[PDB]
Amino acid sequence: HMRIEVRVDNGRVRVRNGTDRPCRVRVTAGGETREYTVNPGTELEVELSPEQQNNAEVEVECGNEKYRFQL
Amino acid sequence: HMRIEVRVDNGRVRVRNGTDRPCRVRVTAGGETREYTVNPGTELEVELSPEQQNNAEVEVECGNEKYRFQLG
Ligand SMILES: [Mg+2]
Repeated sequence: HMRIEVRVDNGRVRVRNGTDRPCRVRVTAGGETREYTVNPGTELEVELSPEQQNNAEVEVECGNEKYRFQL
Repeated sequence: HMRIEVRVDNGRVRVRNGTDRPCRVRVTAGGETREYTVNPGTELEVELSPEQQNNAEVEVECGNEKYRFQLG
């Protein structure tokens, strides 16, 4: 069972929820952090600046569990 | 609580197991697939080829749950 998928390819950040509850997504790039919400069975798409596509961090919080992906 | 942490930096892949059970890690880059077992509370460190540091996939299997992280 694929629960969480995170893909970063040329600026585009693709965080995907495969759980039964919504998850919070925090994207840290360029020294700033933004929070997003992706519902169950839904895929989130965020774009990165050209000067931050290779120095980003994606943090997904589902329930009380945290998953972090740093580039 | 941090369950899984994946870091890719200039070819160095780091996977930390924050769970209570061992997890299976599959690293695919440039058509080559390597698999590892990471014990709870431990961090796995792998090195990538210079031609595949910007194109890699890290797949973590913790029991029945699968987690995929993709660069590129
Ligand atoms: Mg194995």
